[PDB]
Amino acid sequence: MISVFIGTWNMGSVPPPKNVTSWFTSKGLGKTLDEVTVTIPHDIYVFGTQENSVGDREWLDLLRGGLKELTDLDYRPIAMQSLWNIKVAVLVKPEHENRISHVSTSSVKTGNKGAVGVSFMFNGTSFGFVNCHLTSGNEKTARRNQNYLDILRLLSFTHLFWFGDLNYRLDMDIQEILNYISRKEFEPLLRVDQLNLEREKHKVFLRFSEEEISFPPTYRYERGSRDTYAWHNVPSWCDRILWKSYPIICNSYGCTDDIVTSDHSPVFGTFEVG
Repeated sequence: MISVFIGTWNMGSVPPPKNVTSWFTSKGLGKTLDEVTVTIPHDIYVFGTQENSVGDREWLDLLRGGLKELTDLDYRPIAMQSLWNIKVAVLVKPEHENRISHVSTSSVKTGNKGAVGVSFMFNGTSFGFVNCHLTSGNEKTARRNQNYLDILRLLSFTHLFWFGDLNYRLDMDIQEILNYISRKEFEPLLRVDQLNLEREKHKVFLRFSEEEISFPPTYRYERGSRDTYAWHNVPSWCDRILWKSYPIICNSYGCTDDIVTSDHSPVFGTFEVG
């Protein structure tokens, strides 16, 4: 058993705040990490960002530096692939570099919007992580599905994790969306999330799992706070994490609410994998 943290954050083309620990520790809204397990530094940290204005060299240092402050360890980068403002990085608890083997990165571009990928071996178990940024727009669902198909075809596993700004929107007008959000009734909204719909229609992410979403749409917020959406773009769960395990436990899945540099909130996910 190992702990694989996964984070996806569309940073709205603006640098991050110097402290994003609530992202690392799965603190905020949704299925957050309990008061005890948060103190257990995870074995692998995967950081997927879109519209990331920071440079590859420095962004990795911000990540590796932030991890040391939290864990008191010097996590070891395994791979880091970037495609314009789309960047992904993988770090590992230093006491497990010998376990890693056959590290591989890849990329695919559609349009910037695309997908960066990383895969490696941990003991006799292989992993794959895909950080994407699909076509935006309320009425471009077929485009997003086709973007997913290209990535699934143009990329170069025992456990496969697909995350990023999938950009799927809600099929409901703003009046009812805000009404349901104010009551924290997300199920009526989730029933009309395009990603759920496209999965339930067996059109994309076939046999992919996603943890129950119990946090509010991560988009689109006004920069500076979380108590308000900038819907003039209906709120939507643009930023998602799905997995497909060979014939996995999800100890958390949510978003922060104290990181307010972007119009997206950071989304996190932690898993215990074999």
